[PDB]
This record gives sequence, structure tokens and C-alpha cells, in this order.
Amino acid sequence: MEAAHSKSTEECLAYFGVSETTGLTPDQVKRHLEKYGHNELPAEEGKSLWELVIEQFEDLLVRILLLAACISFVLAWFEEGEETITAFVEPFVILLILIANAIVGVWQERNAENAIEALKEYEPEMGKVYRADRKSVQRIKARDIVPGDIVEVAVGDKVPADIRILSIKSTTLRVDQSILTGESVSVIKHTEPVPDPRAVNQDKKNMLFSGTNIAAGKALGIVATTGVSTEIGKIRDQMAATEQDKTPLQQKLDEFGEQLSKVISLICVAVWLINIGHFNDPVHGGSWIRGAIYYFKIAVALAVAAIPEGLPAVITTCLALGTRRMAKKNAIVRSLPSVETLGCTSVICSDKTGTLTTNQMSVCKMFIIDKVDGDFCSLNEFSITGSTYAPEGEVLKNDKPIRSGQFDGLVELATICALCNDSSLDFNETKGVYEKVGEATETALTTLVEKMNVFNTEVRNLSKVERANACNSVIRQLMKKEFTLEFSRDRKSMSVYCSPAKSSRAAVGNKMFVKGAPEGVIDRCNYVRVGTTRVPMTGPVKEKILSVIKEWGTGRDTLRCLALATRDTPPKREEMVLDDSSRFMEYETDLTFVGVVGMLDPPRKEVMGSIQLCRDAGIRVIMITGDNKGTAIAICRRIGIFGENEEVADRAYTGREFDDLPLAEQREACRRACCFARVEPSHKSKIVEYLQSYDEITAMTGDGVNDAPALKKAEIGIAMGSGTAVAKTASEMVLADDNFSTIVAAVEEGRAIYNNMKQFIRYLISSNVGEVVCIFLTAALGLPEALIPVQLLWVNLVTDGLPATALGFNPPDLDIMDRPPRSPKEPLISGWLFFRYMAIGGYVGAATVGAAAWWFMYAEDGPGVTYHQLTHFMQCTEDHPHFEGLDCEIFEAPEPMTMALSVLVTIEMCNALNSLSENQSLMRMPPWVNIWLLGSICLSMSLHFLILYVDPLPMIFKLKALDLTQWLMVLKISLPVIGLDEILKFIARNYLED
Ligand SMILES: Nc1ncnc2c1ncn2[C@@H]1O[C@H](COP(=O)(O)OP(=O)(O)CP(=O)(O)O)[C@@H](O)[C@H]1O
Ligand SMILES: CC(=O)C1=C(O)N2[C@H](C1=O)[C@H]1c3c[nH]c4cccc(c34)C[C@H]1C2(C)C
Ligand SMILES: [K+]
Ligand SMILES: [Mg+2]
Ligand SMILES: [Mn+2]
Ligand SMILES: [Mn+2]
Repeated sequence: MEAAHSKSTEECLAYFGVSETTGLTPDQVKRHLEKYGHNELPAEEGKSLWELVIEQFEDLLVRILLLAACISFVLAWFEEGEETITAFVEPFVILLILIANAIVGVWQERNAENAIEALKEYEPEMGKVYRADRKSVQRIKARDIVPGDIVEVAVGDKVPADIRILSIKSTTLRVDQSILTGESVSVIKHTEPVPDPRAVNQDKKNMLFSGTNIAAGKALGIVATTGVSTEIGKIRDQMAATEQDKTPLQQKLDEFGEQLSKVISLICVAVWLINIGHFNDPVHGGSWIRGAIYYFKIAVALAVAAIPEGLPAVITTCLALGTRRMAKKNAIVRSLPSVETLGCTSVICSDKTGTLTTNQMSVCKMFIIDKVDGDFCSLNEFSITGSTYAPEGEVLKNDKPIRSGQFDGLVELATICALCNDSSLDFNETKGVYEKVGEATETALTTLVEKMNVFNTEVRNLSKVERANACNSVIRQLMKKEFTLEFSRDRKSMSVYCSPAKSSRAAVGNKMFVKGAPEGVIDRCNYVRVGTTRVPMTGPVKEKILSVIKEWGTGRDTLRCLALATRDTPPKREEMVLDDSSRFMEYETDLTFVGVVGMLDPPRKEVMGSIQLCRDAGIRVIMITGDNKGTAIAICRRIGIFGENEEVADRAYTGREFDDLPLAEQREACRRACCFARVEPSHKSKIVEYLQSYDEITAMTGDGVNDAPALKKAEIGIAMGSGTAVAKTASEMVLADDNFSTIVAAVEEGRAIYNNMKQFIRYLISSNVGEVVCIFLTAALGLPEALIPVQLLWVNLVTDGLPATALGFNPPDLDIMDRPPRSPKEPLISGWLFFRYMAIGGYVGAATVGAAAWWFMYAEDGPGVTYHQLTHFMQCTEDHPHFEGLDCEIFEAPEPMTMALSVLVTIEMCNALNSLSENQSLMRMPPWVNIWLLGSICLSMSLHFLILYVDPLPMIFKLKALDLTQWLMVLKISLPVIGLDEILKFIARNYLED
């Protein structure tokens, strides 16, 4: 059944053809269960660890290193009776890396807790119905409720389905709809049509929404919809639309996967063309068994050389450490990549209530009457400080603290606030904070009474649990509450009838204390309290008081105001009927106006300063709230999203006003406007989606179930520590201490992290370039491979491993938070920078083949000088007469490859220093800046020396140690890589773009 809110109750009943005092028949229920299905949300799984690891071995690039694992496996199985001892280390070191990178890949991408399961917390197991087969209510499984059911809800119930209210049995039905609005103040419901077809949930005052709850009262309704066709079901579906997105760089990674996987395929057929180059002269002395095996040997060496294994490890380590830093600021990152994603953020969308604000309703202004001089009427206004339910703050007069008990009118105001009240305050010993018990707007009065302390009660030595209601209890000892005239919609006030406690002295006679909406309470006042005296309420006085109250309700203030009054001479108890709320208004007449309190849900102290720092970093903040527009704008002004006098006609929209714009204008509104109010959970994700469609990297901050869709949709969702479990499980990061400042800190950390990542990725990839150049040089020319996979794997994983991780510890810049966010489209290399280490890469790729082949010809030991014969080792077994004065095995010596490896290691270690900075020469930026880079290289070097000098190590890696002349040759053939890039820095800091 659609449009339940605009149908009358008779139309809803007639739709299902049911009586309100009968309900559906059990057969009808059976048919509706068939037709509509059960009243429940589908569970959303999320793949076993099985189908996750499987997906790690799916993206193209990973297969390349699996191909070179299986080929490596075969070309190590059918190994001759020679070294089948360690031939299997290669297909295992590889096969190990692919295992390690998978387990890590899942340990960062997997979201443990499920947000749809948290949502189901709002699904009550049980609901209550009237069905035709019984007169009395029937308590059944909620999932068995169907459209058409007559349902009964009552105080404390979770609402089981979307329900048109038919009949309110209590005097009011008060509903907490925070899961759809973020707002915890009760909604007073009625049963009349809401004619607007586009009514937003905050308008549907005749509906009950599944998953909300009844703060008070009792009602009967008819179920309009169940299952996913409900408001909470819509939230569930937007969370189920699981896009499983990815960090900008993580999309660059996924991108570079496609990049490198083709580069290899092209290079492999390119090696093949130069392998097929001397295919026209193989003299068939070794058939093709040698040829088709030497070629795969090359492929495994090329694939290994191209793929920068260890990169997944250095990143994960960088991210993980980042997460450790944020944890010390009380930011719990639940997804590793997210710690960095925040750095690229250009727009931060924010819930207001409980996010920007404390979600703790606070009386911040009050007044009583000081004097009435005929027509003129002087008010005594006070402000009250403090922004939580904690009874901490003071009452101020002209910004100076005063003792509330000084003023008789405040004693009376406090008395009414304490007594005309169904709530209290409680100190939660487990959470360490004060919490309301009952309605927010009532607990605000309770908190006020505690701050006012009109009797100067000693409260400093109380435990926090006792302190919670101390000053209210002292008022209870004076006046005894005898009964309550509860709130009704017709009069918009409530009152309590009180007698002075035994042993009076206070004052003789019974009293009625009244609070309510200003206009109706004031209309029923014939007198005004001035101190302890009472004077006639006149027109001009009534007008002055109403005017000030109206200013308080619409200002830069926009406060909820209550008027407080007492009936000085109440009827005798016996003259009042309590079972009929229609009579209550009349009982609350001939009142004496006492005062007014104005409350709001106020900003967290750090929010204003945080918005400013965001603004200084080129980040826009947009408030997106379920709350009304007036309040939303007023808070925006207090927190500096808008200027205090800024005109916001086209900068602030309700969800409806936003919906009314042409689709094009809706997109532009999202760039111009900074406050969206009276919004549904869908509006928030819609706005985030528009923002993202300008390619803005966008964040969402929230605490509520109604923020869950936007939290999921945003690149980065951020939840408040004290907010809902649903919002937390929908987020990438949680601010455990609710400190909004931490977001600003997380952006800086994320920018620092991004800078270090991009450059340690360059450092690690400049390496993989030279290797490929090498594995191609010593292949095309017909040379004995200067490096083989098992050595390359050590370098990429370990030798370059440490230094890369060292660069992820470089100091962040000083202006890091004074630049605008970087563009998401920004590559990782551009023009100058690409050819920059294609030059450095052209050097390592040559100097390695160049120092290995050096050991042949122009070196001492030194088989050696063969020249053109070196580029023809395939015919030493066959065409031996050519190779006279030499053996036919010394072409497979460990020394020349040790020369090659020692060059690579030495070049990359130097290449780590020039990686400390992008443009600043080592002259102007010392190599002693990042000490941890020094310890990192000295480790890599001492590890290099190791595999050269430990009995097993050089056999598994095919190395043989170098003389001190074999190292002088290495240094004089590697160290120039510094001066090369160093001059590449001089030709970039001046004549390029500096
Ligand atoms: N328990 C209570 N005792 C006294 N006064 C109460 C009260 N609960 C609410 N009120 C007062 O009466 C008014 C009744 O609220 P109501 O149901 O009219 O909603 P609202 O006017 O705040 C709704 P909306 O923002 O959706 O238009 C409140 O604004 C408040 O001043
Ligand atoms: C088994 C497993 O999950 C993985 C791997 O085994 N790896 C990475 C990877 O994710 C591979 C990868 C994909 N996209 C990129 C971009 C840059 C670098 C890497 C990758 C390293 C790749 C490899 C093969 C080490
Ligand atoms: K998200
Ligand atoms: Mg909220
Ligand atoms: Mn992977
Ligand atoms: Mn109302």
C-alpha cells in the first residue's frame, strides 16, 4: 500500500477491506505473506575468505608472476642431475610471495563487521496485532506481520513495520525517529491526512516507521508496508549497493596492473623477435630443446624483473604505521587505505546533530520579569554555559557569573523546571558521562536546575552519580508532586499539581506549575510574577514578552523556547477530573507567567576552529542534516560555515527545495551550497554522489543510522565514537573521543602518507626498470644473463624493501596543510619525471650488464677477452675450436653475476638518497635528514655482504664474493648514478618548472 500518509484512515481501512476492531483474517494473512513476503530485511553476506584470496589471484598482473611461477616450477623439475638441490627455491620464493601478498591483500580490504547486521538490531523480534480470530491482542513474530495488519504499539516498543496511525489511545504518541532524521526529540504524532505527496519523513506525522521507537503512549495502526519497501529498507538497500570502491592510489595500483601486464607481453614477443633474429642461423647443433628452454628462462627473469614484488608489503606497512599514528589521536581506522584517502579529500559532508553538535539539548538563555512599570515591562535575561547534559556550567548576567538564588524569580523558574518534568539525569559509570533519562527537552531543564543550584546546595563532594539530580532532589523536598496534567496537542502545555511539603515555611497553599509553548501559556496568564510579587498581565506587557520570545526563536538564536507559569490558586483536587485531557486547558487558566527558557543542541567546542583549518587546506565543509532549516543555518553561522550576516538564499536548501531543482542545477547546488536540511537518508548519499560526479574526493562524517548510506557512498566515511553502531560499521574511520579536530589531523597524516607513498613507489619502480633493461640487454644481444630471478626477487623484496620503507618515514612538508587538495586525476609520473628514471633506469640496466660482461673481457680474472665470442656462447659445446684458450663452463660463473648484482644493489642504494627529495639536490637537502634511511641502507648493504659470505647463501643465489678491486670497480661504476640524477635535479629546479 503506497501513499499511506496522504490517505485518510478510512481510505487505508477500505483499501485492505478490514475493520480496525477486527483485523485481517488468518487466511488473508496467509495470502498477504504469499504476496508481500515476510516482514524482514535480507541479510547481506560478503564472500568467504575462500572467494577473497581467489580474487587476489585474478587481476592480470598477479597471473604474470604465477605464470613465471609454474614455468619456473617446470624449468626446475626437469633440471639435470646437476643442481636439483636448490632449483626449486625459485618456484617457491615466487610461489611464497604470491601467497604472502594475498593474505595481506585480504587482511586490509576485508571489512569484518557488517553494517546491515547492525541495522537489523532495529528489527524487533516481536510485534503486536489484532487479527479476526481473537478479540485480544496477539503477540507474534514481527517477520510474520503483513500489509493490512492492525498493529498496536506502545511505550518502549520498536515499531515493526511502516504503519499508518489509525487511533492514538494515549493522550499523545511520542516517537523517537532518530534513525531516519538523526534527531532524538520526540515527534508528536496525529492521525490526519498529510496531503503532500512529496512529504518527507519529518512531515509524515501520521506514520510510524519500522525501526523507530515509541518514547511514550499507545496507538493502533494499519501496516502500509513491510520488508524492503520501508524507510529502513531503503537504508538497507543503499548499504547493500556495495560498490567496494578503492583509494585513488589503489585505483592507480589496479590501473598500473593493466599497465605493466601489457608491457611484459609486448617485451616478451619483442625478446622473441630478437630471439627469432638468430633463428635463421641456429646451425641445428642443439635442436630446439635448448632454444625453447632458454626463452622461458628469459621470460621468468623478465616477468620477475618487471613486477615490483615487495611493493604490496611496503605499502601495507606504511598504511599500518599510519593507522598506529592516528590511533594515538583517538582515530580508529577500520580500513587501511582510508588513512591516506582523507588527504585527497576536497569536500567534507557532515551530519549536524551529534556530529557537528553534542546532541545534548542545552538551556543557554533564560529570562524572568524584573519590573513592570504600568505599560513598560523590564526583563531580566541570563545566559547559561555548558553544552552537555553534565551539570557543569554557570549562569551568567552580562557575561559574568551570578548566583541564581539571588533572584526569587529564578528560584521559581528552577522549581517549575524541576517539578514540571518527567525526566531526569543519570551518570553512566561505564561510559563516564552524564546521560539523559527521558526526553532531551526535559533533561535540558533538569540539567539547568543543577547548574542554577538556587539553594546553594553543597555539591562539590558528591560522587558524579549522586550529583546528577542533587539540586532537583532538593526542590522535591520542598514541593510534593501530587499529579500531572500531561501534555496534549490542543493546549501545547503540561502541568503538575503540588503541595508544600510537611513543615512548610516555604509557602502555604497548593500550586500548579506549568510549562509549554509560549503563546498558549501566555494567553492563559492573567498575572506576571515580579520577584515574589504578582501584577496583572496587560496587553503591552504580553506583547513585549511574546516579542522577545519570538526573537529568541528565530535569531542567530533559533532556540526552542518554553514559557513557565504557575497557577497561584488552583482548583481543589476534587473539582478536577484527571481521566479527561480535554479538561486540562481550563485547569491551567488564570496563570501567573514566571519566565522563559531557550534551548538548543549546541556545537562541539572544536568544530569552528576545525572548519577554518579545513578552509585553509582548500577543503569545503557541507552540513547535511535531518533537522529543520532555520536551526541548521543558525548552527552553520555559529560554526563559521556561513558568516554571521551572510545571505544564504541559494546556499542552503531543504531536501525538498533541493529536489525541486532541475537535475543540472542540483549538481551545481552541491558546489555552491553548504547546508542541506530536513533531509532523508537518501538525500545525503545523493549529495555525496553529485559531489563525486565532479570527481571530488568526498568525505562524510556522521553518527546516525540516517547517515549510513552517505557514509558508505563517500570515498571516506567517518563516524563519531559515541554515535550508532550502524554508522561506525558503515565507516572507514571512527573518532573515538568525538573530537572533530581529529579529522583535520587525519587529513595532514593522509597527505604526509601520500607524498611518501608516491616517491617510494618511484624508487621501487626505477629499480624494476633497470632490471628489465638488463634482462633485455643480456637477452637480445645473446649474452649470458647478468641476473637471474632468485637474485632479483631478493633485491625487489628485501634489498629495495628496507629503503622503500625508510622513505615512507620521510618528514612531511611544512606547508602540507596550506596547499589545496591534489587532483584525483594526477598521475604518478609526467613527462619530465617519466624519462627521468628511464634515464636512471637506462643506466642501471646497462651498468649491470656492463660490469658482468666486464668480468669477461677487460677484467683480470678474467677467462676472458672473447669479444664477439661472448655474444655467442650457444656454440661453445658445438663450435669449440672458436673458443680456444678457455673452458666451456666459465660462462656460468658466479663472479660476473655477483658483479652485476653488486652494481644493482649499489645503484639502488644510491638511488634511495636521490629519492629523499624530488627536486632539491642533496647539496641543499642533506643525506643525513632521514636517519632511518641510513640505518635502512646499511642493513641492505650488510645483507648484501651476507649472501656473498655464508656457505649456503651464495649457492642458492649463484654468487661468489668480490675482491676489493672487484668492489672499487663496482663503486666507480655505480656512484655516478648520484651525480646523474643530481644534475637532473639542477635541470628541473631552475630551467624546467622552478
Ligand atoms: N512534554 C511537553 N510539555 C510541555 N510543552 C511541550 C512538551 N512537548 C512539546 N512541548 C511544546 O509544545 C510544542 C508541541 O510540539 P509539536 O508536536 O507541535 O511540534 P513541532 O512544532 O516542534 C514540530 P515540527 O518541527 O515538525 O513542525 C513544542 O514545540 C514545545 O514547545
Ligand atoms: C597475490 C596478490 O594479491 C598480489 C601479488 O602477488 N602482487 C600484487 C598483488 O596484489 C600485484 C599487483 C597488482 N597491481 C599492482 C600494482 C603495483 C604492484 C603490484 C601490483 C605487485 C603485484 C604482485 C605480483 C607482487
Ligand atoms: K565509504
Ligand atoms: Mg546525527
Ligand atoms: Mn592482490
Ligand atoms: Mn507541531
